[PDB]
Parts: sequence; C-alpha cells; structure tokens
Amino acid sequence: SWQAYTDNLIGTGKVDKAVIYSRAGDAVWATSGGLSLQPNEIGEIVQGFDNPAGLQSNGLHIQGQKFMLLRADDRSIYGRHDAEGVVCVRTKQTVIIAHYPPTVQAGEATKIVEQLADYLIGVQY
Repeated sequence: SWQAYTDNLIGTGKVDKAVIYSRAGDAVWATSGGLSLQPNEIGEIVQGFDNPAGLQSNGLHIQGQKFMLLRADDRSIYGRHDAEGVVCVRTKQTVIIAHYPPTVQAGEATKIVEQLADYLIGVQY
C-alpha cells in the first residue's frame, strides 16, 4: 500500500504533491497530488544522494522549476525556492519526493516526510 503513504502525506495539507520511487528511480510505486518529474530529474536526484557535488552545480530541478540545494547527504536532499520547497529522502528500497506549498512551513513538511522515512527504514524498506 505505497499509495496510502502518498495519500497520507498530501492529506495532511503540509505536502501537496508526493511520489515514491524505487531506490534506483526506475519505477514509480505511488504518486499523489499530481507530481510529475521531467525526463532526467529523477536521475539527478537519485545520483545526488551519492554525489551531492553533482547537484550543487546545475542545480536541483523538479517539474521544471529549479530549487536551491539547501541540503544533500546520503539520505536527505532538501530543495528551496523562497517559501516553497521539496524534500527528498532515500530509504532502504525507496526514494521519496515531496513538495510543500508557500503557505506551509518548510519544517513541518520536512518532519512528516522524514518520519515516514524513519519508519520505512526501521522496517526494511
């Protein structure tokens, strides 16, 4: 029930679009809110987790829009565009990408997504 996860996220109103990809980014397991990445965007993100410098350059792009790279490590990648942003987290088997709108505080959206990641990881996913 991967779809329930993305529905749960946007249902809170803290995230308006969320997608769950396989760790490799070769398949979409769930999507809610209508998030649709550009042809090479998921690749940049997936690669970014192992090599942030890569992202740092050209930048992080989601649905065409560029986002400042606020953070990038082995498990988390945070995107920023003023009041709006994106949260990318990698678990044992997935890559979760969520977007929060301007009226939502970045911190609240981030907490909700990181907690999903913590749960999944602790349960082997």
